[PDB]
This record gives sequence, structure tokens and C-alpha cells, in this order.
Amino acid sequence: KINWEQVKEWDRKYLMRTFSTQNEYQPVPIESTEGDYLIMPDGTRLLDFFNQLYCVNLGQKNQKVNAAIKEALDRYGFVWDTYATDYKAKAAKIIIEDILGDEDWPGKVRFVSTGSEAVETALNIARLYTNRPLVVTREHDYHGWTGGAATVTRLRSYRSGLVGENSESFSAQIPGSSYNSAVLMAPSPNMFQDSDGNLLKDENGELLSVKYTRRMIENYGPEQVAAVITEVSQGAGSAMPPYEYIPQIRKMTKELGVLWINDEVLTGFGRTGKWFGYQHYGVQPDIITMGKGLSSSSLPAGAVLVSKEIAAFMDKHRWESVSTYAGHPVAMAAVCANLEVMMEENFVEQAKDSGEYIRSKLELLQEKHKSIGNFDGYGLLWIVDIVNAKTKTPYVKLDRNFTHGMNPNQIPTQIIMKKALEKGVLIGGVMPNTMRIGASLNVSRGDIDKAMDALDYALDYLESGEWQ
Amino acid sequence: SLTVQKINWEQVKEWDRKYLMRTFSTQNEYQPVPIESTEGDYLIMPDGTRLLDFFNQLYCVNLGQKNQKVNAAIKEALDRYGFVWDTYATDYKAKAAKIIIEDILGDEDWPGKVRFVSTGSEAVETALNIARLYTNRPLVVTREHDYHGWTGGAATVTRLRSYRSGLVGENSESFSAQIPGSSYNSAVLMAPSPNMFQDSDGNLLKDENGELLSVKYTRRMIENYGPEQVAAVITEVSQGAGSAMPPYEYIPQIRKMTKELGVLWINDEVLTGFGRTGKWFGYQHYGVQPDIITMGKGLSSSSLPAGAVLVSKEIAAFMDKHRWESVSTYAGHPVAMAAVCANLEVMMEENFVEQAKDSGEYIRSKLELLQEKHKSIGNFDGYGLLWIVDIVNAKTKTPYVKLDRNFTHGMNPNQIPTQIIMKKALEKGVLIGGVMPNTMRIGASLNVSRGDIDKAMDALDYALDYLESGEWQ
Amino acid sequence: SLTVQKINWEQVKEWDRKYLMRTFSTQNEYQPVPIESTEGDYLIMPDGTRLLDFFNQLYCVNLGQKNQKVNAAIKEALDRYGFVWDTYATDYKAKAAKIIIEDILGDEDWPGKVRFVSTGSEAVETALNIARLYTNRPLVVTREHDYHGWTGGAATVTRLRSYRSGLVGENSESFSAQIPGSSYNSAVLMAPSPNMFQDSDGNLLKDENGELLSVKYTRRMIENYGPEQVAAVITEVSQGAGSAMPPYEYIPQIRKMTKELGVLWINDEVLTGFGRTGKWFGYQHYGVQPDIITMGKGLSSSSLPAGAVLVSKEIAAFMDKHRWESVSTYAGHPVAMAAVCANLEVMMEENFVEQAKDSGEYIRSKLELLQEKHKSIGNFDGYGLLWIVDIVNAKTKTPYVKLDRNFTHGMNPNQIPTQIIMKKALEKGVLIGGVMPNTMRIGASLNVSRGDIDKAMDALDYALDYLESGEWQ
Amino acid sequence: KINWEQVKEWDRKYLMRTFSTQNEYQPVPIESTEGDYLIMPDGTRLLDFFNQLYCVNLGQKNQKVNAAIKEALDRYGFVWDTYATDYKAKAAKIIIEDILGDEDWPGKVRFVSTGSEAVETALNIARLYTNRPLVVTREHDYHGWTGGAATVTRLRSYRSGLVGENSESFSAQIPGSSYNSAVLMAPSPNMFQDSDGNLLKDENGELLSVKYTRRMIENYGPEQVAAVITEVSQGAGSAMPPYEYIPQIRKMTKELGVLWINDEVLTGFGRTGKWFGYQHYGVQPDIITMGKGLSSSSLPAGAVLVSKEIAAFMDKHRWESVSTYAGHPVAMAAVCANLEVMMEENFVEQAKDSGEYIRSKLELLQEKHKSIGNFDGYGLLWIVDIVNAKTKTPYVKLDRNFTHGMNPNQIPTQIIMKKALEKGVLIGGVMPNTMRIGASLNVSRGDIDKAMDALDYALDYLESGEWQ
Ligand SMILES: *Cc1c(COP(=O)(O)O)cnc(C)c1O
Ligand SMILES: *Cc1c(COP(=O)(O)O)cnc(C)c1O
Ligand SMILES: *Cc1c(COP(=O)(O)O)cnc(C)c1O
Ligand SMILES: *Cc1c(COP(=O)(O)O)cnc(C)c1O
Repeated sequence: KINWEQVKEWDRKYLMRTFSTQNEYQPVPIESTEGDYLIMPDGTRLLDFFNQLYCVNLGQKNQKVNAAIKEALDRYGFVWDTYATDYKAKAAKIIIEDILGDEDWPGKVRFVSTGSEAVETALNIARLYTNRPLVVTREHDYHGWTGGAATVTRLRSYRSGLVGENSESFSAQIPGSSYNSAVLMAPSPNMFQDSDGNLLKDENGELLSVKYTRRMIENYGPEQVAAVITEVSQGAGSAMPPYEYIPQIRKMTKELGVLWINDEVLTGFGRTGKWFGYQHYGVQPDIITMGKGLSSSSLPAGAVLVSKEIAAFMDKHRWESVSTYAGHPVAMAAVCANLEVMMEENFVEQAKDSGEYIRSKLELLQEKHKSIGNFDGYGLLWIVDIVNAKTKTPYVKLDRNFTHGMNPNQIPTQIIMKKALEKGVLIGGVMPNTMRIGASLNVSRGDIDKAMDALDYALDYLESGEWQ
Repeated sequence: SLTVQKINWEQVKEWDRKYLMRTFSTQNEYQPVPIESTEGDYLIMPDGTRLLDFFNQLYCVNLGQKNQKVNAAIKEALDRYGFVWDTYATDYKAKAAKIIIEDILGDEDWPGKVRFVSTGSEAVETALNIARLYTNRPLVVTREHDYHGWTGGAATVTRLRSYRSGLVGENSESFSAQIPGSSYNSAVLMAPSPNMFQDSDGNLLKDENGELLSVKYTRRMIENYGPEQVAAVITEVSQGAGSAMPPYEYIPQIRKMTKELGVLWINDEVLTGFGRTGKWFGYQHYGVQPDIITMGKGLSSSSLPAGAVLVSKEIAAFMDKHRWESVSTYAGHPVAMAAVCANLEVMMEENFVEQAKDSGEYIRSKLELLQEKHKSIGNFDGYGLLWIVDIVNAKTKTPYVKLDRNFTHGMNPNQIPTQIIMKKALEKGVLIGGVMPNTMRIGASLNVSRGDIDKAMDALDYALDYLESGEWQ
Repeated sequence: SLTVQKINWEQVKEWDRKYLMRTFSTQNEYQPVPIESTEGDYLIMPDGTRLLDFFNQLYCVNLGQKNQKVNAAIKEALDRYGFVWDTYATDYKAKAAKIIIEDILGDEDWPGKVRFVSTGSEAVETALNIARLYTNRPLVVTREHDYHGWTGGAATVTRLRSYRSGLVGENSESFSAQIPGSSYNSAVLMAPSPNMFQDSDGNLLKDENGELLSVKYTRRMIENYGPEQVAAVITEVSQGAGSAMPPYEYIPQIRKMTKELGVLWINDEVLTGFGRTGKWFGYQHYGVQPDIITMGKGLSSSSLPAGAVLVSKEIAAFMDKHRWESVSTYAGHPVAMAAVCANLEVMMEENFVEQAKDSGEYIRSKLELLQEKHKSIGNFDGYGLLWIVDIVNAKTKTPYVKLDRNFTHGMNPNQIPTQIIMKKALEKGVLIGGVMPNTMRIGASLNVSRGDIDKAMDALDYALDYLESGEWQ
Repeated sequence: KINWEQVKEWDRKYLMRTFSTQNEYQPVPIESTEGDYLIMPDGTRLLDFFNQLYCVNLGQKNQKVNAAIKEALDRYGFVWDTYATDYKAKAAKIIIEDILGDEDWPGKVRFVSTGSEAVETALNIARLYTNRPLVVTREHDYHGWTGGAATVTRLRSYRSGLVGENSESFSAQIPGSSYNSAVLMAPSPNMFQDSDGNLLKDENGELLSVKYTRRMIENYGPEQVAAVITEVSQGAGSAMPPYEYIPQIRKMTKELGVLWINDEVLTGFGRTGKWFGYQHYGVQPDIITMGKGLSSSSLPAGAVLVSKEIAAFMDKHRWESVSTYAGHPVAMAAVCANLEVMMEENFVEQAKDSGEYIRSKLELLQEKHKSIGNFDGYGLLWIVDIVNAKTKTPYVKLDRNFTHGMNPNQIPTQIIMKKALEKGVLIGGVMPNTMRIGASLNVSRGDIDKAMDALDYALDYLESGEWQ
């Protein structure tokens, strides 16, 4: 038995708030989860088409994963990274040999506890390998929240600052940590479009976003630029690049002698209907970062994978880095089980096929709803651009440069979410004009149908315009 | 089942060699140390070798290895979860916060609100962010030899040269490579270590008004840079990795100085927290209360990854008035919180703090005896299950390694006293030694037995015989 | 009776080689170029060789070399001074500020107060300090290829790769070194140059709303970083060292964008100031008024070292309410201020600004004729005595040096078209060329004669003949 | 005919204020100068025992210097640093061959226009030569005001910030420029003494301030520290180090492989009764910076002098640095004439002898005035430590960490200055509890007597409490 009234009391009183003021806050108790559902203490079932934070890839509370964790708990315990375990070694082997066995780039893995820690590690390694300070990121990128990872996060609304309650006159950024001269922000891949929706290219066929990135690196000196960090689909920032963007970035970093880090924390492990997001583009990175679907959130884990060449350099030195929980044997047992289930049950193909189905459903919704400007994605990771049906332009002018100071009653994705909730479906987004949709890789056709029906309903309400 | 061999450890060793990034060792020198299972204060190797761990890993398995009540509690949580992120409420997350604030610190008035994260470094990142936002000021003051974590923000306040995630050579001190760009935008002042400013008679120096010179100089730095731009002073009451104990008055004087200057005091309890020092928290030895503490390690006794920051009522009331745009995927992970809950409940119910206090007194008496027969023990200090032992050359009474806490791991371990001691102790099936070259750093579980303490001290005895013989050099 | 000036010029050259630090040249490639005296647009060597200077040194001797009225005025001030620092008042310092505000800019309401310093870089340092203090915000936005000076603060906003006080190799672009540590703490964003987004015809790209793409992305960057932490955008209306002219619409769009975002606009007039462009200031071509300008060069026409910053009435009123703890020894130097006063008085009385406009129109007609005869001229643009000429391969109409304004001085000058032009024109006793590899940057005194313009254009004619006669390749 | 009332009106209206609010500001017009005197429009003569900013070493309006400037103006004009002149080359030769002819360290000079610019250049060269970023400065050092030079200025009251009018209700440091991680602040010399004034030395005889500086460099890594920058007597910061401090810094930097930059902008050119301040200490630096006495403020000039080995390194590269007015030939003619006069008329020995006389005068004042706690100095550069006689402690607690937000009616050096002005003498200090006395190197015994008499009168007043 649980006193949920007491839980709510303690949650209100003793926990720090995020995104909501204490004034406006209402706790949202979840007593248990299963598959694509969250279950409230009263038994209310919610179909979660956020997949929490696009991170419960295998499905909620997988029985084989949970059984694997229980077995680990018969032996461990805790040992730190200086000590070797079967679970930690096997996890690395599964990634390099089993998942990426068809590719030549992978060298060595370091496990840590979170995706932000993975990005911190990737940044440190890239800089040490090149012996150079600068890293290039893009407008709207999200790469985590800790001090180093945040420097490459250029998503205004997710930088751990403070904003006001329904007033945008009160932005307070973290003093001493609100900009960083060791990072250059390049344009979003989506920045250079003409009035007809056509892509701008230079006379050599290079996308203008890539050409501008090249020029920034030339100006600062390629000799001081360690790496370009990307997301193949911006996750929190909610965007899909032109197809040619990632291949051209791979080519340009090669030409300039700069590393390419692709952040796979969100796109990794089947999320996009391939093992990794980069694999849609016929290229290979120098470093990837991992989290979320690495363990499908069963326990906290993150990881960095570096190329053979980078691993060979690191192997020649003593690296003076310690993280207490890095390599935690029970977390690694969860990772092994998660990856074994994904492989054995062909979760990646399930994702590919289900994305193809989602594409079909969104096509039909776009024909019925003029507030849908476009949609794109793959696997279980979709964006839907929301516009005013009458003007065909976004409702929120600041768009991906908005802050959470905004009243949610002015925000289309918040209006959509609140309405879809009436049908027992959690669906919406994190940007104001852009849906961000994701479920478990093994989500059923019936649950996709139920989600799309709730979205159908929310879009009817949005287009009625009676919220205004 | 028909299986008689669940794990092929030869295969594990090859994978570990081939596929895992090294730390502290080059690939060429690396000798893997596989651990198949743990229990209490013991690690068990796949060949059955049992090692008594007087490092308690990283001074972080406070409850003991593989506590059966904690592991059962984790298994129970797995009937229900699953994963929800911090926007959702769970019983385990809310109860964890309540145990800290109401139960453990119910006698204190400063505590306000907790944010849970996954590691001690993430806790420190969070504390720094909050201190800077609350004060609207950028600078944080740390101390020489402090260790506060490894991630970009936490590392800015880490001034322990050998633990800043840089690269050093294999038995050569000539190839230091620090991470390029890592101090761009750092907003940090390094104040003196507490143990700076000693006289030849070993006493810590004070001014005419009795202010320690370490504190007086910290005050001068804050005045010089402008108190109006200094958010916080961050401390460890006992430097963990840095391996130092401050004079008794240092922590009280830092509380006084920060109050007088209008600056916050963050005490980093990631290592000293949860009974490590024979009180619930390290700061409680000093009769003062901080504005913010950071936690990890003993928070879950390493059962699952957890960290936390606890802020004062004043700070929590401020943060409550704003929308805080900060997200961490695993922050508040319900299964991790179930582990914290169980760890803390066992700790409370079985009086682990008093067990630590009592065993510390017993350790003190064993070290007294060791100092009487070993001139290589210059001095020792500590409390609960956290001890430093200053090692010196018995004939000169001066440390062997000149750079001391400013050493790097570029050094050959065959020249390092704490490495010599460790290597010899292992012959007795005991892991004991330290992080710094001239200083032992000793810890075990809070419920460690008297027999296990005796076993470890006998091993140290044997190791010191060998150091003092000078056969190693 | 005749007191001959005792100068051994071979000894001077020896001393210059041995005792003075080199810039732009290695010691081994360096040959000193002694100049004994100057007059009007001419440099005179010790042997009496005369050189017509169509660089006007650094586009900075606006009034002409060794103007008798200015020099008499300096000699007069030396009857009285001496030196006093800025806490003391003099007639010369107060008059210089009055001339700028009430006699030059009396037709505009923005000007408030001046601070005099000794150099253009010092003026930019001061402007950055004031913009940040007034707004209480850290970030300043500059543009790719801007040059704003060389001192630590001014260099942060200089994004001209080849002019940031680093080291490059001798005819090798593989060994170089930027100054370590110089960008720790820098609070600067680099926005696109005004010329960055062009089409095949040469038109600058605009969005459907009519906003230049360069401006659009500048605004996006400010939005992303938070307009609440952006103090200012700093610009040059014509990139001086960077050698570029904006589309007419850029500056009005920047003025509008800054007003809309609540950000200051600093226009750097150190090069374009004081008649250089055929108006008093470069910004005056664009129908707008800035919040702050920086001055140097033509401020005194290099007669003595002076720089200045002029801030708006609203900025001045804010600064006036506080005690500003800033001192510079030579700021307001009374004899340098005497030079400024006389330079400006001569410029006004003899209508040099009007003379410069007229001569620019003349130069325009001369360049038109050169372009019709020389296919190596792709385009040219300018005003007054500041001209850019885009140099291209005559057959392709595209530039020879691909890195263009991102080149370094590591390049061999026998590969740089502007170096080739300079070397050839020298045979005709004319100094003319550029700072960037594909772009001429032409300037003389505001009172340059038609005969000297004709002589310079003749030498260029000769130079371009040789460039497009495939012999240098 | 000059209209000085109109001058005062223009000065108030059109010039930015420093140290004073507009509201409290009273302009102080100076019509001419001569020797150690400033002359007001009404003929009032003021004996200047600040020597402006300790920078008019030769005396005001030296006729030989002014004649030399006039001669240069018959030839120039302006050429920038790429061209050679007799004046620029001769100035460098005078410094290296004539003044420093007895020393082996000097290599090459770069002339610039100000002391701050000299410091900027020195920092750049030290960092390029070593290929290292960090520079160590000391608490209370003043090394100039420009962005780079200001990073090593750790004098709280002189960092180009804003403070209030007789209040603490408004205070503001420059955003983005109020600290710098590429600089480490080491302790001031005399860091801590024991209660009897004994210097704290370790078992190797190393002073505490030096030992701690060494520890900082070890902690940050000597491989990343370019230089230690010092003033042998802190000028604005108003302090004299123990004799052994500078020698031990020279020794320590050599042992650690770190450069020593000694900032001679204020102590240079006879100020201390030697050609350079460092010459009191039997050591040679790697780099010095120069200004002030370099031209005795006749025209703006600064300079950096680097060692033979540093010069040999820079000579191998193309250095992409331009400063328009660096090497200005008329400024260089002034430097030449200034240094020639100093040499020919033995101004350095004049300074030394007058320093000895000043010492005897201050000894007599201390016998008579218990508000004089101590005094020290050399040549024409002195400090006098002022204390409340009845408590034996300084009146202003914050001491060298004060700000100009204080009311000047509470500041001992302000009270002294105001009373001394009744005798037509300008004398006082920069810091609240410390006199900073300087005059021209050729100041007469009669003027020293007049200044000391005015100080005696001022100290009677201070000790009377009547100001309080
Ligand atoms: C969520 C995320 C991170 C950070 O992961 P955490 O586990 O939340 O620290 C980093 N990068 C990307 C692309 C992400 O989506
Ligand atoms: C170990 C430690 C940390 C960092 O904790 P991790 O969980 O290793 O990130 C922070 N502070 C102190 C005092 C520590 O001992
Ligand atoms: C020359 C120049 C400066 C710097 O002036 P200095 O007197 O050389 O310090 C600054 N801004 C611009 C636009 C310049 O052309
Ligand atoms: C005055 C001074 C400077 C700066 O000189 P300016 O000419 O005022 O720029 C630098 N260092 C010291 C020690 C000084 O006294």
C-alpha cells in the first residue's frame, strides 16, 4: 500500500521544480508502467507518444530486462571502472562486434551514467586527440545540460536558466555559464530555404548551411577546431535536415581535418528505424555519444564510442579521468539485456516498418488538417510542423527561439497536448510550432491508430480557434 | 540447468582489453582485475581470490557490498517500473526527499528542497547552477586540491592536478596534455588549501584576531574580485581525493566569512556524506550549517547511480518562483530512488552512523599502535570510516615524493609510497593504500567488522616493514 | 653657422635591423625602408627619392603629410605644455570635443560626450567598456572580416584572420600560432559579413520580407543567445583592412534591427572618419545615427597619437550619474589635443570633406576608364578617398587566391595579385596596392591633387597590363 | 586670448567624467606647466608632488625636449612601423646600447603609444614565445586598463568599473570583463607577516608569497604558464616588497621554466634612483614594459623590450600585428631627446640623491607624527603608511581593496591632499591609507622642503581630528 496523498505532499514540498513554478504546479503521479502505457494510482491508463523523453525504446518494464537486472543483483554490488566485469565487457562487445560489426570505424567504448556525461566525455576526447580547443555546434542543437555539454547546446529554452510565469520579460541565464568562446554556433541545417521551400546551394552544389559552417572554421582556423558536433535529426530542437546535410558535413570535416561527433543519445538504438541515426546517410562518424535507448531507460547508462584511430591514440597515454558510477555492473547488465532483446526480436525492423505506417497516417491527417504544414521523420521519431490554417505561417513567431516564459495557452503544441489528453493519449511536442512524436520501437498498430485519432481530434479543436 | 559455466572469463578479459577505453593505465601496461561478485567488505575474483577492500571502492559503498535488503527493494521496484522522467511524480522519489529532509536532517532548520540527479558530478553541476542563479553572480571560490567531479562545470572547481581528465605519459612526467579549451569561460577562483600556512612545529597559522591565514586570504580574494560578483565558496570538510583534514576552526570560519560577505557556502558531501565520517554528514562535526550540499556515493551506497543537491529553504523559495528550464533524462529515476530509499532506511534502522563512529575510534587506536612501531607514519587523522595517514621517509621525516599533492600519474608507481604499500598489502589479500603519493586514504563499509579492521591493519603493518626496509628503491 | 643634422642612415638601418621587432616580415627577408621626411602625398627617402603614397600610410594622414598649419599649432602648444592628465582641464581638450559635437555633428541630435584616448584600439576598448556598462550586458556582436584594432578587447571583435597578432611562417601555410589564452572569457559573437550571401550576378540575398539574409541571421543569433545579454553590435560601414563595401541597405537594416532588439549600435569610424569617404563620417552615407562611434587616424591625421569615443546623450547621462574608475595616462594629452583641434579646424576652414567628395567622383571616372581597358578589374566601389578594386583573373572573372579574406600572411607574396600590382607600380615611384590578396584598397590625402591621382592611376594602368600579361605565373 | 569660463563649460558638457559624478564635478583648469609646477589661468602656481601620474620624470615642459619635437615637425609627418626612421632606430639603440649597455639580457624593442599597449604587447609575446596561455599577476598590481592589460590588473578600484557617489547602493563591474581564467592572481608580497612583522620563510628560505606563487604554478601545470608579471614597487597599489621577493621570483621562474615580465611603466627611467626598478635587485627579467618616463609624458609613447632569445624566436616568423601609431616618428624624437637629457645631465643620480634627502625629511616627519606608521621607497617614488595614531591601525579597513564609492571626507589621503593644497602643494595618494609621493627627477631641495612642510601641516590636521 501507498498513501498517494502523502506522496503528492512530499513531491510538492521537498522536490525542486522544473518547467513549472511552485504556484502553477500540480504533481502527476505515475504508479507503474507497461509497454507504451503509464498507469496512474487510480488506474487511469495513458498512452505515451513521447516515450517519456524518446528514451524507452524497448518498451516500458520489459520482463527480460528486469529479469537480467535481478540476476545481476545476485552477484553485485558495485565495482568502479578500474575493475573488469562480464557485463561491462559484453556491453562494449555487443555494440562494436554485434551491432556495428559491418562497419570499420568503431574502436573502443567508455561507459558513463548519462547522455550528458557521454557528451562531456566525447568533447574531452575530441579536444585531447586533436589538441585543439574549438567545437562547432548548430543553432537549436541539444546535447545535454551539464557544464561542458551545455556549451554546445544552443536551444534557448533548454539551457537551465530561469524564466517567468506567463511573462517573457524575465529571462535569467546562469551567470558565468551563458556563452562559451570555445564553441562556435553554426546555422541550423534548415536556415537556407527560399520563399518556395527550395534549398539554397552554392555554385559547387554545397548546401549553404554547410558552406557557411566551412567558412566559420576557415575564419577561426581549422588548426584550432577539434570537431563539429551534430544531431542527424535535432531532437529537442525538433528538426529534420535536408538529406544532403550530413553527407556534406562528413565530407567537409574530412577535407578540413576536423573530427565529426554525431550525438546519437536520442537517435540511437533503433529510434530512427536503423541501429543509428547516422546510418541513413551512408557515412561514418569519428565519435558517437549514447544514452536513452542504450538501456531503454531501464537503468542510468550513457556511453561514448570512438574510432580505431582515436582509441589507438588514447591507448598510448594514461588518462586521468574517473567517474564513480561509470561502468556500474548492474547498469551494464541492463544494457546487455536491452541490446540482446532488441537484436533477437528485430526491434530495428519493427521501428522501420512502424515508421512507414506512421508516415501513411500523417499523410492522411495532413490532407484533413490545414494546420499541418509538413511532417518528416523515420522509425519512431517524427516532427509535424504546425501552422495557422488561414495564414499558413507558424502561430509563435520566435519559433525555436521561444522561451518557457510564454503562456502555454498561446502555444499550439500545448493546446494539442491538453486536448489529446481527453482521449487518454500523451502527444505533443517541446517546441511551440512543432510536434515531436515517439513511442516504443515495438508499439502496436492499434496504439498508433489510437494516438493518431487523438491527434486528429486535437487538430479539429486547434483549427476551430476557440482557444484564442 | 545443464550449464556449469555461465561466464567465460578468458573471453571477458579479451573483450575488456580490446573494446574498453583505458583510464590511469596505457593499453601496453594494462593488467585487468576482474571481479565476479561482491559481499560486505569483500570482492571475489573469478578464480575465487577474495580481497578485503579498504578503499570501499571509491569510499562509496557505505552500507556494504550487495546488501540484501537494498537488493530486495530494487527487485520490488522492478515489479512496477519502468521509467518516468522528473515531470512525473513517484512514491520512491518523493519519499527519498522526505527521508533526507524530515528524517535524517529533522533536527536542522536550513534544509529546503532536493533535486535528484544520477551522479555526484551532476549534483555539483546542479549546485553551481543554483548558487549562481540564486545570487545572480558568476564567481565560485574553490580550494587548492579540492576534488568536486569531472564533468565540465564540476571540473572548473576541481583543483587536483592529477584528476582533471588530462593525459600523462607512461613513467615520464614530461608529457602533460590538459584538455584544450576546458577553462574558456571558467568563473572560478582557487583559494588556498586549509592546510596551507603551517609552522615548523606543525600548527596552522592565524592572524592577531585568530582568523586562520587560509581563511583570511580567501576573504582577501573575495574582496579583491568583489563580493558582489562571488556566488559561493565550495568546500569539502575533509578533502577526499586530495587526502587532507582541515584544522577544526577552518569550516566554522568559512561559514562565518561567507555569512559576513553575503556569499553562499556549498559543502560538497559526495564523499563525506551518509555516515562516512561517523555523523550523518561531514559538516555536522563543525556546528555550522551550509546553504547547499551535494550528494552521491553513500546516497545509494553505489547500489544504483544516484546523486542529489539539497538547497536551503531560502534558495528553494526563490527557485520556486521561476520556471527552471533544466532537464536530465535519468534525474529521479524511480528504480534508483527505490535503492536510495532502501539504503537510507537500512542505514537509519541499523544505526550505521553510530557503527561508523565506534569503528573509527577503534581504527584510531590501531593507528596509534602502528605509529609507535613505524617511523614512516608521520601522523594520521580522520573519523568514522575515512582516514588519512601521512607517509614519510623514516630517516629524514620528509615525504618521498616532492611534488606531493601536485604530482601527476606520469610518475612511475615504483617510486610512489602509497603504491608500494598497496602492492605489498595485496600479498595479504587486502586492498589498502591511497590516491596521493605520500598519503594513505583508508575506508571501508560503515558496518565493517573488528576482525576485518584487524586484518587490514596487520596488512598495513607488513607493508610498512617493507617500505621502511627501502628494498623497493 | 650651418648646423647639419647628423644622420648616418646606414647606421640607422643597422640599428633598425638589430634592435627593433619585426612585423609582417621575418628578420631574414626584411629590408628597411628609410623615410627621412614627408610632404603632402609624398614620402622622401634620405637620398631624396620621392614616393607618391596611395596608401596614405594606413588611410590615416587625411589632412596631408606635414601640414604647416597643424605643425605650427603643435609648436604653439609646446610654449605652454607640458603634460596634464585627464583629471585636469585644458582649452585644447575641451575645444576638440566642442568641435566634434557642435561644429562637425551639430546637424545631428545623438551626440552626447567624448572621451579622448591615444589610439583607435584604445577608442574601441573604451566603447566596448561603455556599451557593456550602460546595458549591463556582456555579449558584443561583430562580423566576419571586421578589423577593430589589436589590443585584447578590440581584438576579440576583430575577425580578420590575418590581422590578429599571431605568427605565421615564411612562405609556408603550415606553421603558425594564434596567441594562446587570448579568447578565454571573450564575450563575442561573429555574425555574417554584409557581403556573405551573394548570387551569380552579384546581388545580395534578401528574404521574402526584404530583410538581408546577413541581417536575418545576425538577428537570429542575438535571439538565440538572448537579446537581454547582448550589449551591442559593432560594425564598420566599409570594412577597412577587410576591404569591402556593403549593399546600401545593410546599415539601415542594422540600425533598425538593433533598435527593435534593444541593443546598442557602435559604428567604428577609426578608418572611415573625418572626410575619408567624402562626408564627415562613413555612417552619414546611410541616413542613420549610431549610439557610439570610435575614432582615430583622421581624428588628428596622424600628426600626433589620438583616438576618441563619442557616446549618445542617453549613454552620457547614464555615465554621468556614476564615478567611473578608469584612467589612461595619455588620455587627453594636451599637445595631442592641440593637434586634433588644428587638424579639425583646417579640415573645416579649407573644406577638405567637400574636396574629398569631388576627388572621389574624379577617381570614379578614372577607375571606370581602367575597368573598360582592364578585364582584371572585376568591380570597384568606394567614395571620397577610400576605394576598393576587386582584382580577378581576366579570362574567368574570378579571384586568384581562393581563401580570399580568410588568407594568412604565410602565403608567398609572389602569388598575391595585390602584391604583384604594388611591386610593379613602385617602378613608377607610386605606392599602391592592398591589404587583402584579391582586393586593392586605395587612399590618399583628402586634398590630393588631380595630377597625383593621374600619376597613381597611370602606375596602376602599367601594373594591370603586367598582371594580365601571363608572365608572373 | 583664452576664455577659461567657456573652457570650463565645454569641459563639463562635452567630456566624459572619470572618478567624479557630473553632479559633484568641479573642473580644474591648468593653463601651462614648468618644472614641478602647474599654472592655473589666474596665475596660481601648484607644486605637483604627484608628478601627474608619476610620469613627468624629466620635469614639465623641458625646453630641450620641446626643441627636439619642433625639429622633428620640420621633417614629419607620419610613417607607420613598416618604414624606418632615424628617431625610432635611435630610441631603441639608446635603450639597449647606452642605458642597458652593461647587461646581456636585452634583445629588441617594439614601440607603441601607451603603457597599456606595452603590457598588451608583452603578454602577447610571452604567450607566443612559450606557446602557453596562463599569466600570473599579484593582488593589487596595476598593469593598465585595456582589455588584455586589465586582466592582470588586480587593483579593485582601478578596473574601469562604475561606483556610486558616497555610497554602495550602485556598483557595477564591466560585464564580460570582470575576471579572466587566463590569469592567476598570486598573493601580494608581504602576504602575511607574523605579529612582530617577521617574514614567513620556509626551510629553503623561500618567502611565503613566493612559495605560494610556486604552488599555484605547480597546481595549474608549469607547462601551461607563460609568465609571471610584477611591479617591483606596486605603483597605484602603493606597496614595497621585502628586498628578497624579486630575487626569489627571478629564481623561481627560472626553475619552473616560466618567463618573468617586469612592468617598468611607472618604475622606469630614473623613477627609483636607478635606470630601472629591477636594477635594485641584482637580477634581469625576460621582458620589460615601458611608458610614462619613457618620454616623460612629452608625447604619447610606450615600449616593450624582450630578451635576446625571445627576439631571436620572433625574428623567425611573420608577426601579423599592426598598431597605427606604433613608432610614430615625432613621438620617437621626443623619446630620443628625453633619454639624451637624462643621460647627459645624470638625472638618475639626481633622483637617487633627492631620494636620500626625502628619506631624511620623512624620518623627521615620522618623529613628529604618530599618524606615520612607516615609510619606504627610493628616488622619487615613496610610500607613507598612514595610521590612526590612537588605534595604531589604518582608518579605512578595506585598505587596498577599497572602492571610490567611499566618501572622500573619510579617506586619510584625501584629507591630507585637501589640507596640503592650502599651501599650494599637491600631495597625497591613490590608496586610502597610503601616501604615494613623486616629483620630477630634477626637483629642487627648496621644492622638496615646501612639499614636506605642506605634509607636516596636513598631518597636524589629520592628527587633530578636526576633519572628523
Ligand atoms: C537527452 C539528450 C542528451 C543528454 O542526455 P541526458 O541523459 O539527459 O543527460 C544529449 N544529447 C541529445 C541529442 C539528447 O537528446
Ligand atoms: C567522487 C566525488 C564527486 C563526483 O562524484 P561522481 O559520482 O564520481 O561524479 C564529487 N565530489 C566529491 C567530494 C567526490 O569525492
Ligand atoms: C586602424 C583601425 C583601428 C585601430 O586603430 P589603431 O590606432 O591602429 O589602434 C580600429 N578600427 C578600425 C576600423 C581601423 O581601421
Ligand atoms: C600607468 C601604468 C601602466 C599603463 O600605462 P598607460 O600609459 O596609462 O596605459 C601600466 N603599468 C603600470 C605599472 C603603470 O603604472
